[PDB]
Amino acid sequence: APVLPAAFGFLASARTGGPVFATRGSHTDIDTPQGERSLAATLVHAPSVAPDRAVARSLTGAPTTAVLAGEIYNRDELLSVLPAGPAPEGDAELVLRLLERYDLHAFRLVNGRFATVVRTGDRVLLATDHAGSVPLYTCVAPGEVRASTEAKALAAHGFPLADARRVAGLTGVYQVPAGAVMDIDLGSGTAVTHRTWTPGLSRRILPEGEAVAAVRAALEKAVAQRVTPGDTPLVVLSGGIDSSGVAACAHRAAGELDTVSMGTDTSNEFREARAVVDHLRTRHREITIPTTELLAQLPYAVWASESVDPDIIEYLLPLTALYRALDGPERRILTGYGADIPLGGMHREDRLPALDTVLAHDMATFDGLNEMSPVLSTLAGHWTTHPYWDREVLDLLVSLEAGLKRRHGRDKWVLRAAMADALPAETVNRPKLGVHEGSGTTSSFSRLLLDHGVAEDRVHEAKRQVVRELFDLTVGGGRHPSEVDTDDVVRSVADR
Ligand SMILES: N=C(N)NCCC[C@H](NCC(=O)OP(=O)(O)OC[C@H]1O[C@@H](n2cnc3c(N)ncnc32)[C@H](O)[C@@H]1O)C(=O)O
Ligand SMILES: [Mg+2]
Ligand SMILES: [Mg+2]
Repeated sequence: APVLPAAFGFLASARTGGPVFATRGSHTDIDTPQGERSLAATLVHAPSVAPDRAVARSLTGAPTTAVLAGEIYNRDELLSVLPAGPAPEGDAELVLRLLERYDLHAFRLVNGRFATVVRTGDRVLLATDHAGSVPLYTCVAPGEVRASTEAKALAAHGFPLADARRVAGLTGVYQVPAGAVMDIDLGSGTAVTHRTWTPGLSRRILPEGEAVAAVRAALEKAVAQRVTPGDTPLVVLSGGIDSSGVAACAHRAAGELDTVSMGTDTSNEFREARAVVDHLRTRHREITIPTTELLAQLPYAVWASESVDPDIIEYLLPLTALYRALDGPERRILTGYGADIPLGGMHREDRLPALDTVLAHDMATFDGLNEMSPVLSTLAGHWTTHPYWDREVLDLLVSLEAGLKRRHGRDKWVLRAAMADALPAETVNRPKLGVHEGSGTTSSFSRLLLDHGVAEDRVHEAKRQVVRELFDLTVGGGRHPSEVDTDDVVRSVADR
């Protein structure tokens, strides 16, 4: 529903001397008071949004300009540490007020879904939220610093930056790691990176009672922060405990709930989803996308996510299509995505030792996948947020000892028990089922391959070659997905 962030993404630059995005929306070039020596930036955002709130300026320290894509959820908290009074008019101004107090350490305090770039004097700051849910890339050269929330905008011509990965194929284009802040001196072109968050490695113990309660309270608040007062949110659900947990909380926070479920002509989860829409009495809508169409949208998913990971792509393909086929006006969409990462729910492990090993490195290897990028939905005009990856909910879920994740013969137990009084028993105890499984994405994507020659002891690697190809063409090539024929790229790869 209405009330989206002041901005979805952006392209900025800071020099001593027309961007094309996947994100759909309006563009607004911000003013440049000191012109040449100011921070130039093109903002991409909803046509019904006033970019203002995403831009803030000041003279504190120096001439300072701040651009912020996304939103912050722990506003009251952040506002409580400041000299109360001149409340900022937005998140960008909020960030600026915080930077004046804690400097770059301010980002250690922010709980949100954002990406920002700030310039003060010849100093340039680049930051992401604890999870890096709003991809942020950069080209740093002595005297020139280009920032963008999409690598495709920076894929034309920087110098190597340490503590930052290079974007596949591109050269001189880096990504700002998750939960980090790059301190950049425009003069020398030097960049220092500070991490402002890192998964916890220790585990805490708690009796079922307290554990189930803390997990519920946290989730409820994570959702409360994400739902806008007034309009009814939209929840994309499966009729999994994850998205059902979220639907339950959102329903309470908004008093009403619109839901939507995706399916293909091979399989779907409409029955599991219906069992939830009926319990909660939500306004439901089932969308079925032909497997052929599903696969035909491969280049769009890779173009929006800017990822080259085959498996993640299979997870996003169904979701991406669903966002694109969504009917009606731009919505504020909540999800239950990510819940499995801190729970190892995608591994189906009954052995605590293996469960901890698995859930752990999973937390240490999510950066760079962009699975939770907002572009997956903003390419269609929809804003998405994921409450399970809220910093507070993530911290807690991650910290729980394996015996609370795998317990009583069930996985993700703690969460299942946390929602047992708001969802039907069949739902709470429904076995884990990937979006890419309950729709036949992974299976279908293996025919189109096998149906082109590639045999067994290859298939996975082949998908990896197709996905990498789509990337080079769209992200690193300037080619719109609609110009890349999936079946063509598949053919050129069905070889070796
Ligand atoms: N980096 C890692 N190591 N982890 C990767 C694994 C990530 C994992 N995502 C894959 C996964 O199995 O999805 P899964 O937990 O099934 O699916 C993800 C989320 O997508 C939405 N969703 C799923 N199926 C549908 C459907 N049919 N219609 C509408 N919305 C739907 C739901 O809101 C749900 O909470 C997850 O944790 O969400
Ligand atoms: Mg899940
Ligand atoms: Mg599922």
